[PDB]
Amino acid sequence: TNANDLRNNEVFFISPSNNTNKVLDKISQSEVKLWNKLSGANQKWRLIYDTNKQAYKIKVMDNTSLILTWNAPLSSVSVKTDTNGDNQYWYLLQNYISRNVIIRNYMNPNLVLQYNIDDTLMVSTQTSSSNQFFKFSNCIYEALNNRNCKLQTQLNSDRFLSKNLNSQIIVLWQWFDSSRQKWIIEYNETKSAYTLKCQENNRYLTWIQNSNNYVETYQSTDSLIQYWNINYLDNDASKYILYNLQDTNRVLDVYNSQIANGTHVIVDSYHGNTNQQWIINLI
Ligand SMILES: CC(=O)N[C@@H]1[C@@H](O)[C@@H](O)[C@@H](CO)O[C@H]1O
Repeated sequence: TNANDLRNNEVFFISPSNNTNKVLDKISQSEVKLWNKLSGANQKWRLIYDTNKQAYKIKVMDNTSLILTWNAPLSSVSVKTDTNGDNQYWYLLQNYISRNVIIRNYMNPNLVLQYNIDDTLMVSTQTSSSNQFFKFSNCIYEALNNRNCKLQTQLNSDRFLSKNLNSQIIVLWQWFDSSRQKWIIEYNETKSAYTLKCQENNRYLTWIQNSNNYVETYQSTDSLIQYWNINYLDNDASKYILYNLQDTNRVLDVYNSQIANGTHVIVDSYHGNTNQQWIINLI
């Protein structure tokens, strides 16, 4: 799959190459360690690419906004407040075939991240050894791919993404365990984004581009209007935003933040308010 590629603004588990069941874990306000995978937000990391530097910040997703930091001149690493220090940027360089990634410090590219036998991390000069190789797993792909899901608006604990009765228009409706409100989320390798298929009619969540900008269930198409970048909120891994591939500045949105059964769901410019936030759970 290409779902685990080192994309800007994607969120990952970062594992030692020798153990996919251990992940980089922010255990305290400053310390990181490899730990058994638990999928808490303190084990999730957002990549933020700096084009000028051709290097990334690696930000924990537990709400603290702290970033992976080499404690120069020492050999230790920590999470610290982002002060845009050169020691807070990392080159992420991938072996295309093995999928292993080297995490090399920007301030001193002689130094790479290394995991130790005792699960601690440090920086070190480069060897040929597996203790300096990491694998990246996209969190959302791991959790949601090929799963039957419900999508609740942040606006109301009992309002869900639902195909309307006797229409293709997609609306908010209270839960009644309907196949109209159940969506199979499937990653499409060609578009590098997701489709969401309504269980009731086997048609897909799709931006219908006219003055209304409603989403409807629509037949399978190659057009970008049917594909969605599902991401966590910038600093909250408990909520999602769905950006449409036809215009990635536009997102799945509840019309006028209304909560009434039948309220139109639309595609609208991103602003990040609660009517654009979705709680996705497995059925
Ligand atoms: C904060 C908020 O609700 N903004 C909504 C916007 O997201 C979109 O739904 C639009 C539809 O025309 O109406 C606005 O009031």
